[PDB]
Amino acid sequence: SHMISKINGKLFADMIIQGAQNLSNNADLVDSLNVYPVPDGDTGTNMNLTMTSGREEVENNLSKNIGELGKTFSKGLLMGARGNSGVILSQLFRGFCKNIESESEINSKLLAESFQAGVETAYKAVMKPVEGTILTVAKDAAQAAIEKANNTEDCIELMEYIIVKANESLENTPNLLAVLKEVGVVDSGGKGLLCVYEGFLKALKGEKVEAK
Ligand SMILES: Nc1ncnc2c1ncn2[C@@H]1O[C@H](COP(=O)(O)OP(=O)(O)O)[C@@H](O)[C@H]1O
Ligand SMILES: [Mg+2]
Ligand SMILES: [Mg+2]
Repeated sequence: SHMISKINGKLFADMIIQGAQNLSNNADLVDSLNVYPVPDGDTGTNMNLTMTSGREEVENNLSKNIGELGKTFSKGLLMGARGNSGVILSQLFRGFCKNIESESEINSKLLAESFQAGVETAYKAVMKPVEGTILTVAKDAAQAAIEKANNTEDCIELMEYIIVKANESLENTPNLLAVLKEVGVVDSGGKGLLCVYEGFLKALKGEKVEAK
């Protein structure tokens, strides 16, 4: 009754919009977690402003064609990327959207492959990648996506599993990055990414994030 076998451009737009709203609602929390590389209190603000730049382009130029919608989202992120986290987020989504540029809709396997493509783009963009960060969480989420999509057609079930595994990775970040364990926090960039992913899931279920 509620399975998602294909994601068109409007469903992707909904994922973007609900992910952006969920991040906005949690931006102050994500800011306060920020300790790496400097505790300058801005991860949530940076990611929120970057995501908002993408969301605004999407809201003004919707399409049934997921590839075209992805081009619109990607351009918005890339012209408004703020801070280390916003730049990395924009590169994750640049690679994700490039992977689907020629599609009108995608299935669960192409969704998983697009997460992986985003990870590859983001790691290549960062000259000195550090583990325990948004890169680690994205990498572990994408590996989970590939494994699960191999026998899961339903994108809701797939995204639920991605979130379980992304949360496990996020909770493991202090075991990779010393300052996180010393201060007693998880990685702020990774937390912001989880906020986006949890909005993706709401949209796949046809639900909306309540605006704080
Ligand atoms: N070298 C790096 N490798 C991977 N992720 C990084 C790196 N540097 C920063 N990050 C990510 O960026 C987050 C901090 O984002 P942000 O506060 O926007 O950065 P800044 O304020 O230093 O520009 C970190 O929690 C981490 O997820
Ligand atoms: Mg900063
Ligand atoms: Mg910061």
